[PDB]
Amino acid sequence: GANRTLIVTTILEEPYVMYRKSDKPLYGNDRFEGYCLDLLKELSNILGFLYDVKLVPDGKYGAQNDKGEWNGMVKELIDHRADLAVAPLTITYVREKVIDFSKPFMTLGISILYRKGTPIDSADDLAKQTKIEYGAVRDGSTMTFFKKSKISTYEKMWAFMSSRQQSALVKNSDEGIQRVLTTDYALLMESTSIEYVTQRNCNLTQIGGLIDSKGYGVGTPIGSPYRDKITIAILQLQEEGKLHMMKEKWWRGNGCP
Ligand SMILES: CN[C@H]1[C@H]2O[C@@](C[C@H](N)C(=O)O)(C(=O)O)C[C@H]2OC[C@H]1O
Ligand SMILES: [Cl-]
Repeated sequence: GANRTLIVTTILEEPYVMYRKSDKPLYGNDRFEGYCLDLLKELSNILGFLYDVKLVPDGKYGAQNDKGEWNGMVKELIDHRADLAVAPLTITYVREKVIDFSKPFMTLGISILYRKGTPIDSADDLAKQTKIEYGAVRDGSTMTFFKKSKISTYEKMWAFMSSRQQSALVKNSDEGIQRVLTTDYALLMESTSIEYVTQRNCNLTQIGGLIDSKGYGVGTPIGSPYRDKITIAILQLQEEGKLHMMKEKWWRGNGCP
């Protein structure tokens, strides 16, 4: 009916969506905390809906496979299994063909996460060598950027990152970050996430600048009436200062000297 609970697809990703720590078992939406849960609470209040947070069944953001089919949160929306995707879901032209997005709630670009104190200063520096491995999270927009790029350097990088003996394309962010911390490996990832990670890991740094410029939006199925309503709500949250409050809350830290 009109007041049905909305199914919200999302994915574990620090600090957007995390398991809340508790001495006792937690259940339902209370299992989760993070920037996206705060955003979802605000949207639910403004737009007057109830919601059920469900982790994406395949643990993927979404890419089109060799059969031409989508996976991840994008597929959950296409197949109407979810009403909304509230996650750091990158707005891209290819995704806009199959799902709708609100206007962006946060901006980002791809860059490089690596350790401090090395001679590696740019993507070019990584691309021209083979000792240091590098890659990206599988089945997301960063992977797709490299896979589809026609820029010489990024074509070379794609060829390398998709052809290592131990796959350099990692399952999720946490796996990639651990690889940067424990082996000679650099992770291509989004600047939002790099800022979070580098503040919590003072031996790590961003290498170079941003190599593209994009936004995150709330995803909906094509034609959903919630898309425009969520755009309006995001504008309200921005004007009120609430997006700034949420960013400060979840990117809080002591800095790195
Ligand atoms: C939310 N940012 C993180 C995550 O973003 C993804 C997913 C992306 N935000 C998407 O919507 O596909 C990326 O491809 O960079 C996967 C994962 O990669 C590490 C880091 O960039
Ligand atoms: Cl971290």
